[PDB]
Amino acid sequence: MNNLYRDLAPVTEAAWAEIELEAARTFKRHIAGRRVVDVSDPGGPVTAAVSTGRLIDVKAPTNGVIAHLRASKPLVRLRVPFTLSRNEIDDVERGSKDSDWEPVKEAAKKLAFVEDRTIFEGYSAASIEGIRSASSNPALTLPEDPREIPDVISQALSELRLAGVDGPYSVLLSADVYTKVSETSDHGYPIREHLNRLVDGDIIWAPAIDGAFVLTTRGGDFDLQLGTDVAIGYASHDTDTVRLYLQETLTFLCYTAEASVALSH
Amino acid sequence: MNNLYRDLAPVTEAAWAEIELEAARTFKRHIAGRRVVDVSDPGGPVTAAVSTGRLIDVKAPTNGVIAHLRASKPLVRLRVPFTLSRNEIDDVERGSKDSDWEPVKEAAKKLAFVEDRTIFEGYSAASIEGIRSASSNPALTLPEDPREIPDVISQALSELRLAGVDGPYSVLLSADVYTKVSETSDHGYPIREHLNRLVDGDIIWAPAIDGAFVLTTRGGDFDLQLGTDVAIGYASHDTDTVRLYLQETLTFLCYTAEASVALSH
Amino acid sequence: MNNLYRDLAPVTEAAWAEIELEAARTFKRHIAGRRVVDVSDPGGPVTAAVSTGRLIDVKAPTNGVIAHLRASKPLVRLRVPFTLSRNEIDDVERGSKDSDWEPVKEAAKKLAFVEDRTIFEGYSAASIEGIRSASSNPALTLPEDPREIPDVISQALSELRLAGVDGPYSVLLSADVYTKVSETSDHGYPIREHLNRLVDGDIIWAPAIDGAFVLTTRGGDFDLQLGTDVAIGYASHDTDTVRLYLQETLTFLCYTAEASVALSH
Repeated sequence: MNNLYRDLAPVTEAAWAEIELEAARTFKRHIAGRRVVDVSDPGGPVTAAVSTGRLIDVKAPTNGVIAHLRASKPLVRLRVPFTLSRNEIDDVERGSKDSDWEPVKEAAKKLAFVEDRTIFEGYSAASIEGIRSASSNPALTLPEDPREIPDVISQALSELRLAGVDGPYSVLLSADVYTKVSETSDHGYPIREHLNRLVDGDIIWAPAIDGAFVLTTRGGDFDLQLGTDVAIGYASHDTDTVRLYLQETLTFLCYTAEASVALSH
Repeated sequence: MNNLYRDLAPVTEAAWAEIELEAARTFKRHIAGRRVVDVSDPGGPVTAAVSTGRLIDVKAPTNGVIAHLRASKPLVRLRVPFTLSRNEIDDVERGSKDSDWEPVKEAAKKLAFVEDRTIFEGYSAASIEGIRSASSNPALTLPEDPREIPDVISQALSELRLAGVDGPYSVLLSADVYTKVSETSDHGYPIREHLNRLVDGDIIWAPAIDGAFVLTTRGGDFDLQLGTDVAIGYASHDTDTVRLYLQETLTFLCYTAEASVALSH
Repeated sequence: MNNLYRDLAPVTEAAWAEIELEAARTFKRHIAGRRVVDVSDPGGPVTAAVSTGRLIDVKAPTNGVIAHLRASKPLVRLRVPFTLSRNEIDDVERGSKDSDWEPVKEAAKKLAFVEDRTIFEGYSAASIEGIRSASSNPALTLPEDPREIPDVISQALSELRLAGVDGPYSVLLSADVYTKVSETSDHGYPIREHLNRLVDGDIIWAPAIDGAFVLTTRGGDFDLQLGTDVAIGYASHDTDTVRLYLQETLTFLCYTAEASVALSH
């Protein structure tokens, strides 16, 4: 067995298939970051750091010796525990199709939110700079009126053009901004369609982020490094409940500072 | 023979084909519910209940014995009798093509209305909770002005987005609401087209329901269980008329409470 | 895995084989009901109810609609927990052949007693009518003197003959009555042999029932429906003991009211 200790969990095979399906579905729906960044293959469990290729000056060991430390970025392992009713698990073999997988959905939504907020806003404790912090283009303010959203977005499209950047540009919106441009309409279309006319990429719902992000998806600018992708593991169990977790280990690198514009309220 | 006792009816083969065609056509046109919910294969005549996979605590038979009743949902058999003129039946072999099949059409419309109102509004006596009652998302009020319909509908699309739900969303409208958004026009399109721009699913005419319903059609959320699909059976006959019926047996299950928004006036 | 969670139990393979053998043996010995009634194949875990094929009038949904609920019988799941010493379990791999399986035997005897008392005396909370309650033939009183038992039994054989019933008749006795007709002797035979001469079926020891039952085993009159047969499942464990359970889910149907005579003291 492995670190998931999956065979020790009192979960049947059919219940496991339903839990895997629910977690994978809810996660994909709430991920916006993997649609725009380069996603590496999983390095594996032993992978601990990503080389940046830079060098750090250290106090010379002896006379005439020049020493340099190799710089690297550590992976962070992110774990979201959740708790399942054993009655709901037992219902699945009897043929129930409405078993309560709400904790699985909440854990997948929380893991997806962490991953997206780590990619776009950073996680300083894990030495990850967000796309918002690593952007060299000027930051823009989103207006109160949703009918004035496409104007400011177009100004962001000016900045990537002034930065000398090609590629399909894509706009990612926070859930508040996505709702505002979805529910306001002008001439038989919502403002989301007006945003769709400005770019050759995609208007992407990004419920974890704040503000908005416009960026190129030409490739090679944004890199998500995975040691291991999302997995479900077993912690402990009692007569009534099974404690499990969702787990993934990653770091994020931004190679190109001028490939994005961040917007705030 | 079977319970339809079809060979006992004084109905010719050509008349039977015309009656089957008329009933099937009028039924499909008036069904909205089967277009959005999962529809099972017919279980058969012996099928009486659907297992939910839950357990009900009962008074212990003896000391040290723990007993539980299996929970289930009963099927309901729905029968709509109708009456045909025997002269109209006899006209069909002579080559008439305008035989009065209005009672067949009224029976098919009434059966379709019952089935749709059972799926969406429930039938408490049959222990069926409607989609409106089983929805956990907040209920919305439809405005008087049809030009303000797409706004509220978009708010419903916000709620499924706040519920963490994917899939093609579909909007079902009552006949009053469908007529209101069909006959009012803005900038060369009716408001029904404005509703069509908001979703990747379908604006569906639902003449049996009240208000409106917005919901996902990703699958696995709404389940209609059929023991036997719609069939035409023979009751009795006299010199002038044949009494027949339309009959179907079903139950409805909603597994996912947050997959729908109900709207009312 | 399944709902038994059998691989989570700290029970070795040899100990499992001994426990299965002990439980199966003690159960068969104490079952009288399955020898006389029709026993269905196991429906499976999803099976929750048995259709009776009857209809229940419900308040009409709308005008001109006739509604009927399908009638059914719910299954009941019967669970008997028991507790095993872990030292006795560990003794089995070392080659012990006298490991204390008394709790397994007591659980199997209690499960068998419940099943037989449910078949013959009913379980009202599970909507099961016993054979004694569902019998339309008159009830008889068993005499105090065991030498007068065969007389009354013969009167019961008159009643099934007056009911117009064929087939091998079988007599089931309570443990008190079986002991009384076993230990009293007349002319070199116990009274049990005198009972054996009256029928072409079998004198059956039935320690769970009260009184006596005479009935035909021609088939199709008494039906035991099993969702799942007897299984051993794992609940929880500590350093000293393993808590397990015996479990079976069933209902009982009597189709033929005149196929039996019940006797009481």
